[PDB]
Amino acid sequence: DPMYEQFLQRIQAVRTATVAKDISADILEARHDYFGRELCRALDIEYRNNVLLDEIILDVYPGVNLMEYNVPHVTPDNYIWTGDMLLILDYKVSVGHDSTEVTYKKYTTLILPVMQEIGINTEICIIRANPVTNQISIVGEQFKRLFPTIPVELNFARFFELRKMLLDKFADDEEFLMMI
Repeated sequence: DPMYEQFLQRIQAVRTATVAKDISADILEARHDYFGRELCRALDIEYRNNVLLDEIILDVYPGVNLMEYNVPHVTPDNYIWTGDMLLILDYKVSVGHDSTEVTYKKYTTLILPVMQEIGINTEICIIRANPVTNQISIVGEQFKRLFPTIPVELNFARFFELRKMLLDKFADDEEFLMMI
């Protein structure tokens, strides 16, 4: 309820289409964060949210001569270091594939080349929950191996209820429905 009650209070207060756009964005990010926490709790994985690639590299290889490499400033949601391979983790909560595809191709281009230079075996993994049906889909062959079953009990209804009050409130608003 704490996170829930804060959004409710903002919705209760909000008068304008523009500020409502911010509430909607914050709710979608809170829903992302909720899935991430549950995923990591149901896999005994340490929950992190956004960790710079430099800090990943130094964590898995403290002795790297980091100043030699040009490390892109990307902040994947999480990672798993199996002592053999680095699985970069990104959480998605979407009904469709497209957000996954954008982040998959972005991380392929920006992460994997410097991880190959440094010589660290890495795989881009993206885990996505459908927020209507609760079904999980996984991109990343090796991730599917270590975790062939993910037993989470997801419940996104509260997020839907908050965003529904908002959309019902500003249902006749060009400035809001535009900032979709």
